[PDB]
Amino acid sequence: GASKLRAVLEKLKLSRDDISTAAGMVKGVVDHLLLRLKCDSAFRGVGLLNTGSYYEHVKISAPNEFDVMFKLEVPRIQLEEYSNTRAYYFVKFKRENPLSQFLEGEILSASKMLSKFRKIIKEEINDIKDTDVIMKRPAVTLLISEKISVDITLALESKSSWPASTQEGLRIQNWLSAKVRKQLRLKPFYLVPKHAKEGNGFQEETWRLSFSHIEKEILNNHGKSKTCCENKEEKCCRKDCLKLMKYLLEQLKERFKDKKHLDKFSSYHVKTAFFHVCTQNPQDSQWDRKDLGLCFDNCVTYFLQCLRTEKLENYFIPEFNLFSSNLIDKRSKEFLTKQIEYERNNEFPVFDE
Ligand SMILES: Cc1ccc(-c2cc(C(=O)O)c3c(c2)ncn3CCc2ccccc2)c(Cl)c1
Ligand SMILES: [Zn+2]
Repeated sequence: GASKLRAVLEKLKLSRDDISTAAGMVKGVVDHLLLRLKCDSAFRGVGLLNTGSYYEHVKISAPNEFDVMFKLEVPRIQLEEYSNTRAYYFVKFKRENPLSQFLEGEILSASKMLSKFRKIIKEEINDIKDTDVIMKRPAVTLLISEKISVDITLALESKSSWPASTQEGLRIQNWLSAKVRKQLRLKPFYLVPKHAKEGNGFQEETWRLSFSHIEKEILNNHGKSKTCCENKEEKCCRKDCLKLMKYLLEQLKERFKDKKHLDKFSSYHVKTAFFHVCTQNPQDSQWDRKDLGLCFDNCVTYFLQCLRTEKLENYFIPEFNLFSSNLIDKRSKEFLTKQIEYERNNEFPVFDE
């Protein structure tokens, strides 16, 4: 039961120094790219966005896979929703500025910005032989010494009120309080470019709303009680359940690598499902450390439901379905449904030693 799960968590602790070292490699490469981008007139305002809950500038999204976000302070943004998608928007500037070279009419071109961003980085990773860095295809994906991959996301920062599509999102009122929800909604939001001809290209220059910076505000301040996990009397298992969900997905993706059925699923999906379960189970007494196995089952059952019903709401944008057929094909969701069901009904053989 829970003892198999606690053993998994104890084993995860053994790779803490591998992780810390890789995160240091990433940090060096990114600092170097940061000062070069700052030379460019378009990217003079670039900086690192703190999104990690463990390491500040670097978020780990899988073993030796790391995520980094470069933000661009961008004033006076005017948004126009693209074809009722709730998450994708055209970016204009309320009535010159450094980004003027990327305009196509009033509209800021995602693909032109991405193109110069990529070009500057690809040119720059050529030029330090202290580490070996190439570029794969997240604006850019790097590979460091053929082992550690870094996804680098460029994002516009907007200090305006959040778009109306988020009005019913971040549904934390009954768990973390309406006061906290108000404070978090005073923070900036971010727009990440979607190339006009990439993916199944819209043929438009649209940007997706991004709230990845909110994760650390909540994951490390996660209780109904303000002192949850700050003393020995208030120990919950929220963080451990999330770790186990991520590890479940990681291990399944590894086992199904022969035909890569699970390529489209990521830790973002797991995290989104996990925080929906936090909304559903707002009391700290529902996450008692002694109940690790039941709490994990709660999390897996909800993820399974999302898979079977092909529905996983964006935590911030309820009308945006992360599991829509536009984003993940039906056979992928049907396939993972079957595997998650098997693991849950058989006490997670994927965690066996
Ligand atoms: C309580 C809470 C707080 C934050 C998050 C959160 C948000 C985002 C986001 O909206 O950017 C995340 C993320 C985690 N992990 C990865 N991304 C990035 C997604 C993304 C964005 C744009 C294009 C493609 C993909 C969650 Cl689920 C819950
Ligand atoms: Zn806690």
